[PDB]
Amino acid sequence: SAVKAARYGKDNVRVYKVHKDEKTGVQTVYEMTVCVLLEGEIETSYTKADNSVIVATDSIKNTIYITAKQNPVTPPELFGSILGTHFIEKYNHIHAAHVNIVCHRWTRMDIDGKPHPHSFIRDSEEKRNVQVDVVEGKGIDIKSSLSGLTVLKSTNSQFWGFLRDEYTTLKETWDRILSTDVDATWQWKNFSGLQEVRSHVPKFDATWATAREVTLKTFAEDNSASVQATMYKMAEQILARQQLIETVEYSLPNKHYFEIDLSWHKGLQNTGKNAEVFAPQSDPNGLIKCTVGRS
Amino acid sequence: SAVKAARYGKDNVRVYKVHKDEKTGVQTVYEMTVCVLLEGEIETSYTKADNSVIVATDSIKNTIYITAKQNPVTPPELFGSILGTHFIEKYNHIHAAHVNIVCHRWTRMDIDGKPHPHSFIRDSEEKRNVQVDVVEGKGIDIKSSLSGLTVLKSTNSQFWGFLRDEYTTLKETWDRILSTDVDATWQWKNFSGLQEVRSHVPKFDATWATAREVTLKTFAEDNSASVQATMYKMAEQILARQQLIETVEYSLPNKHYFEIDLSWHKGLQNTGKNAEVFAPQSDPNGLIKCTVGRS
Amino acid sequence: SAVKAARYGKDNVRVYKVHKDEKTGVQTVYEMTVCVLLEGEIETSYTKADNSVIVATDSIKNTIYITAKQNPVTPPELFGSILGTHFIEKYNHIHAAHVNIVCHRWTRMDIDGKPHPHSFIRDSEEKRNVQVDVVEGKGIDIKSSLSGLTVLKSTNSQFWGFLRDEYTTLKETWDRILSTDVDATWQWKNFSGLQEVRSHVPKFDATWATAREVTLKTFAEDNSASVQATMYKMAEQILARQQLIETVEYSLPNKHYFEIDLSWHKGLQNTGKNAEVFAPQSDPNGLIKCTVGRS
Amino acid sequence: SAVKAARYGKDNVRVYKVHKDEKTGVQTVYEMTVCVLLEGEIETSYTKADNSVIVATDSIKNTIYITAKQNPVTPPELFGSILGTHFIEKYNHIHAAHVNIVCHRWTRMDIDGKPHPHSFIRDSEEKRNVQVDVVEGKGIDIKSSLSGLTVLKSTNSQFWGFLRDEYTTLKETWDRILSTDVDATWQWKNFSGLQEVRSHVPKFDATWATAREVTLKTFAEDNSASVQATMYKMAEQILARQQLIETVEYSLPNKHYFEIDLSWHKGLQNTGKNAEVFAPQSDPNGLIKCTVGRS
Ligand SMILES: O=C1N=C2NC(=O)NC(=O)[C@]2(OO)N1
Ligand SMILES: O=C1N=C2NC(=O)NC(=O)[C@]2(OO)N1
Ligand SMILES: O=C1N=C2NC(=O)NC(=O)[C@]2(OO)N1
Ligand SMILES: O=C1N=C2NC(=O)NC(=O)[C@]2(OO)N1
Repeated sequence: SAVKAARYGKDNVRVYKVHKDEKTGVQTVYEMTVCVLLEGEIETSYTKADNSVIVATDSIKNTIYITAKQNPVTPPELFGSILGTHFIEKYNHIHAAHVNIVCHRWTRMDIDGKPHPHSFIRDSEEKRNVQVDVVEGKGIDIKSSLSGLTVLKSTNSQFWGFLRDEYTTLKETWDRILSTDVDATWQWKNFSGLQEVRSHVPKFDATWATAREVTLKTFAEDNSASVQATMYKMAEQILARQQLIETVEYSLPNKHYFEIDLSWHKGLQNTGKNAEVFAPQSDPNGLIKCTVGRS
Repeated sequence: SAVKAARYGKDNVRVYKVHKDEKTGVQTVYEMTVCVLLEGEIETSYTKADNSVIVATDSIKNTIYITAKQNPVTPPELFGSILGTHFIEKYNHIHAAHVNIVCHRWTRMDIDGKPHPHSFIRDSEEKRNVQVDVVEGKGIDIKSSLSGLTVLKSTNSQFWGFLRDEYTTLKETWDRILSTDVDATWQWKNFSGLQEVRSHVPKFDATWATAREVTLKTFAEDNSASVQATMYKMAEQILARQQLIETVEYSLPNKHYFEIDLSWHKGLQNTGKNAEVFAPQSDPNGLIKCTVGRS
Repeated sequence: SAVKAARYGKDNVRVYKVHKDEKTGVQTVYEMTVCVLLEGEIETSYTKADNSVIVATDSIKNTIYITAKQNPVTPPELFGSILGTHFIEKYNHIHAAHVNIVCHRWTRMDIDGKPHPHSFIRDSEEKRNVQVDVVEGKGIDIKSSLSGLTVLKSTNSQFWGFLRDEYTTLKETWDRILSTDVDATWQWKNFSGLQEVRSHVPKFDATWATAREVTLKTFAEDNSASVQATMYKMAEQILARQQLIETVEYSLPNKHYFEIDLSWHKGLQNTGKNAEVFAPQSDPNGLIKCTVGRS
Repeated sequence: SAVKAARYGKDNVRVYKVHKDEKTGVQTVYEMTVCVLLEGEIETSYTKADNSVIVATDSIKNTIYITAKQNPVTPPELFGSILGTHFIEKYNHIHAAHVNIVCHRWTRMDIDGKPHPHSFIRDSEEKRNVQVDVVEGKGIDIKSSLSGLTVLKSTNSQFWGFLRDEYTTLKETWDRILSTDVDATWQWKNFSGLQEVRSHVPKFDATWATAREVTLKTFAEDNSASVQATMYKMAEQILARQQLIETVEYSLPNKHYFEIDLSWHKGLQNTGKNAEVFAPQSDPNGLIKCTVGRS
């Protein structure tokens, strides 16, 4: 037998960083959860009890904190690139570093209509994420995403004209609820190294903001034919607004809200045009995916 | 043996309701999770297999949906009072109804700076809750709360002057992070019935808004001596602003963020005035509680 | 305003302890999560920023570990009593200690049919818990429980003869699935102090074992008229087998499994006597409670 | 722009099935959660609002239940193969079906030492899973796994000889706790279709049982040099015992249990040979992966 694939490292590393402007008093906070997994000439740790090739996961943890102390942690695409580059540069025998970062929201509070210098609210469980793969001789591959953006529209969603056969019970509808948890990922052009990543730094926040804005506006404004048709519109708009993106991926649950027929009770009308009270369904759920690129 | 206490009903009933203004096109959505547990002359269902005394939990579920169809679901204090009153009025042998409602956030989206007529975002996992106990001959007892309001301040929190003995390792501090998940409950004067609840309806939203505003402003502005001292200030302010409240309760975790000494690595300074990178601790956590009333 | 109630302490303290028999080589492990909340003459910490009255939560954490080092951690009723007694004895101004312990399963592995001396499996997420309230001048009040014991029976459950009115849609049944997550609590006679608790130590494990055995056998063997009727039988049997218990409480969800009518598809018969495939319902759920004592 | 990848279907479909032996009275239950995602000539649903190509997710759900009614649900490798084959055979334009099944434990109860005919316990949250990819013209690719198997050993784990540099603080150890949640996956030889899968049916349960037995015995008996070295031994043994497997993958967290130095308190000795009380760490955690194949 032989090792066909191996990677190892530290997961679930919680990290907070504060920036303090001593002149103005304004403080800014960042909070993340980090995973770093390494690949390289490590097979003998598995096959021969050779720990000499292992950079201890505890040391990887230390390195995450040290790197956060010595560098900006934002945008996460940059921080992940710095962190990944460190491992392949420091350790000859390590040839890839896979860095995942989940960024947690700490939005500055407004108190009596003024932004507070050092108080923050977790205004959503929505995350901003990166997956940064630094592979020796193959540059830096970055996938950026937003996830856990939970939305609902109460009308201007439709679903009709789908295939109907002996397995089909679903009624066509011209007016339904649509609710989802948005997971949207944009995949960057390969970067040659850390200089090229740095050269594009403003594009990371700008493209996240575009992706979020497009997602929300398209969801709100599209009189949706299906989840498929709506998500495609989102993806094509994001591609049109950032040429350094190669693909956009969406993964969207269809979180169903069922009508409740109450006509058995005193003739109460709660379906069709009279539908007001619905049963949110926890499971099952539709799950709709696509990856859009340029033609 | 004998039944000393018993209650039963339906838990985890998810409910959505939409309001549609046909004139303006503006739709408004409400989403809840409801629990109704009943008490009364039901002991023989337990002791004698006498199901005749059981209003089926499935029927309780139906009743929740019917009541939501026929009544406003907001404020939740009112909806819970209507729902609880129904069971003690409809069923002679039922003498108490215990209604818990968790209200989920669906905040109207702003698209290109304008409120959208039918699209919403789950802008926080913060909840607004009620616990409405309708007890025959004893009126309606309402506890209102907000929960899951997660906040952090990066300075202007202190903790010194605490007891020090042979069990103490904690260093005094004059500048630390404070983060919590706020659970705040206000307990209303007993109401005699549904007419009295209705007579105070505007006070429910107003008092929730006050509790939230006071919580946030006090957290942000108090140069905190301890969680204890800060939460007391919140409670006393809320009591001062609504005379129909009898008590205010807070339950606050102290979600610790630990300094990370990095001086073992190249003399890096990351403690005290130089502390920038911290380790958020998932557990354990301080837990600080108090109930404040009038003197 | 004034403090009507207050308690504070450390929650979510994870604790592991190992016992090593050096003669035999057999090791035994214990793992818990502990919460200790204190009450006493602490109001000035809330009202006057008086931290002198606060035993720091960090110190409470230290004390949990020290107490575990110096004492048995089993049975949890004893450990909680020792821990709670410590705080009211050590600190004049502390007058109650509220100790909650959740015990996690680490069941010894059998390898090739022989018990292994130092390897364990989490064989269930079922917990054994205690709530120990040590109140100065009022002894030690102990509630013991098992929770998260998830069971299902595929027949020999019935539900008919329940109240039927204009809110009722549920069909009577003489053969259904019954599934629940058992939460069972037995409340001990008040103990005067730690000597009396110690004097009954073997009864704690024995009564937990009885409660579990009775729960499982009654669930399996009772041709159940309702959740109410079955749980009452469990409680009365446990009371009959331990005179130092005063009450037994059950809280049982009815985790519904719905039939699926498939007759619209090629006349497939999947209801009544032909029911084989069911839809487990995540929510809502019945919730059935009772507390049984002696007559 | 163009669709580079797309798949869609129904996730989180809970399914129960009962088998009743009318002769013996013995009933046997199965419970799963199923996901089916389809690929094919579906791009126009995304690009042109063409729903004619969509087999509704609701219909996919119906099909899961119908297929469970008409076929065995065990072993899950077979059920998933039947289910996936159905979609590519029934719908000309569907060219792949991706079926994920999570099997939940319902272990028959023993009551008074005898197996009960119709009562079951969730004896572990450990799962048995399959991932069955049925791809038209490319047969059936099956990955089988066990997950959520949580174990701990209290000694006979070591970690020394790892790389030490300026990022390293971890002390070498010759005696530590090792705890993990086992996720083990075995990848089958490609099967040409459903006849070939059926021809190997007994091997599915047998290989799951082997994987579990090997995992537990190796964990318990290996005086472990590292997680890496132990997991490799597991994988090579499983490969040796089933020639129709091509690879075995493990993904193992190192769930750390930290010593607690208590020497600051009355000289208490709780480290090294005197270590009895430990602090389980919820995060971060090592994460160790490898895929082993034949040479
Ligand atoms: O039943 C279905 N209803 C749906 N709605 C939709 O927008 N697209 C689908 O493909 C569908 O996904 O959930 N299938
Ligand atoms: O160690 C402690 N640190 C704390 N901080 C605080 O504000 N009050 C406490 O009582 C304390 O709660 O967490 N105990
Ligand atoms: O609809 C109901 N079905 C039930 N079954 C039961 O055993 N008792 C109830 O009171 C019931 O609880 O779930 N209500
Ligand atoms: O600090 C470390 N300690 C570990 N133990 C181990 O068995 N292997 C590692 O590579 C290690 O993973 O957790 N890194």
